[PDB]
Amino acid sequence: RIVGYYQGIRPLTNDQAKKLTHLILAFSTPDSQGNLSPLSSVLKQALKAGKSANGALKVMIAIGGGGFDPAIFTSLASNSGTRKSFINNIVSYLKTNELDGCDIAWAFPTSSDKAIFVTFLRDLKKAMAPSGAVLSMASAASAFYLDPGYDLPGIESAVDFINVMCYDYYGSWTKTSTGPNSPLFKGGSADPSDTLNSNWTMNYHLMKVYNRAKLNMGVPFYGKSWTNVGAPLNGDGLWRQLGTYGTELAWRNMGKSFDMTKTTYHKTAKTAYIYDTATKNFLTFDNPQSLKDKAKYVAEKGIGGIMIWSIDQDDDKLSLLNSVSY
Ligand SMILES: CC(=O)N[C@@H]1[C@@H](O)[C@H](O[C@@H]2O[C@H](CO)[C@@H](O[C@@H]3O[C@H](CO)[C@@H](O[C@@H]4O[C@H](CO)[C@@H](O[C@@H]5O[C@H](CO)[C@@H](O)[C@H](O)[C@H]5NC(C)=O)[C@H](O)[C@H]4NC(C)=O)[C@H](O)[C@H]3NC(C)=O)[C@H](O)[C@H]2NC(C)=O)[C@@H](CO)O[C@H]1O
Ligand SMILES: *[C@@H]1O[C@H](CO)[C@@H](O[C@@H]2O[C@H](CO)[C@@H](O)[C@H](O)[C@H]2NC(C)=O)[C@H](O)[C@H]1NC(C)=O
Repeated sequence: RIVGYYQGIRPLTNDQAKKLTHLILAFSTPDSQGNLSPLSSVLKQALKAGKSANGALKVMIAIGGGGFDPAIFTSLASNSGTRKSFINNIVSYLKTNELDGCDIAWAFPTSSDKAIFVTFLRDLKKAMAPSGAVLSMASAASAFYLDPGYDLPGIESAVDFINVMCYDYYGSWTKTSTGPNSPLFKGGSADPSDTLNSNWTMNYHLMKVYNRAKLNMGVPFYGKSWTNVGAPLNGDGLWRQLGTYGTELAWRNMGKSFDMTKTTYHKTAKTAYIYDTATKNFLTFDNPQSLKDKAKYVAEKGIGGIMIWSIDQDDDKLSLLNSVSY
């Protein structure tokens, strides 16, 4: 599988559509009653572009998302009556909007949600099964969220695949140092963390699920910046004194603001970063090399596919998607 999430940053091109097996439009959100927000114009355009260019492509709607209040999912899913009506609305929405499935993006289920989340996904799949609509969900990357909220065997028993979000390992909340948004591995002896890497997150999933073919390893087409960054903490320039958080930058916008010839490729972590000694700017990101190393890992581990957040962040020449694709 090559599962591409899509945010409406720019049109979906005919070339992109052919490189995916699944296109996940993001997002629709439910209200407190379980009514889904209408599909936006930019997302509807991508549905049409995708199906026109690739008649095998499955176009799905992601429901929820990182900005969406998880207490609304709690409310809808915990009451058997509202669960039923929410599910019926989801299935009606797929029909009305000519969609092939849906992704539940609940950020994040708590310990009180763990069992009802599984019931919701099981009951949703039952309602979707006659039409063959594809069901997926997005899963977290650290034990902090995974252990309380995610019964991975129960989830697996309901869904067609699990989109594992192996990114956002460092970010605006980080107080200790710079670090990689999405490395493949722990970065050697200077790395202060054993777990903030894609390999740890995927291994956690591999030890819990029955069939690893049901997993997709998520990869980001964006990176993150800090400014006023200082010296390495322990001899390795990936982890540097802070500094002020910048923002999340799509790949397509990085090279206009950073000199990409200064890229450092961390050979142990398999991650790309730039520290600019003239400006003290820092950029952690994924590039063609990091994605090639990640695709190789997915194949080596027998993981069922690669998920991308998000394909519209790629440049006009599809540097990132072609690296995953080729
Ligand atoms: C207090 C403290 O220190 N606590 C930490 C705790 O923070 C650590 O965990 C980390 O927490 C953060 C914040 O909760 C997590 O960051 C979330 O993670 C979400 C899942 O990865 C992520 O959403 C998914 O990923 C996409 C990219 O981030 C999202 O895209 C964004 O969507 C927006 C609309 O919804 C849009 O406006 C944005 O432009 C867009 N961004 C980009 C770059 O495209 C997307 O919504 C979502 N996709 C899906 C399929 O659901 C959140 O965006 C991200 N939040 C922020 C604010 O950046 C982070 O994942 C946690 N890390 C780990 C490893 O689990 C915790 C562990 O270190 O420790 C505690 O101590
Ligand atoms: C990828 O992650 C796995 C699991 O965390 C690592 O394998 C572990 O390696 C440690 C030594 O560092 C062993 O003590 C464990 O027994 C291993 N666990 C499993 C489940 O195999 C693996 O080394 C990581 N790969 C890289 C390149 O860092």
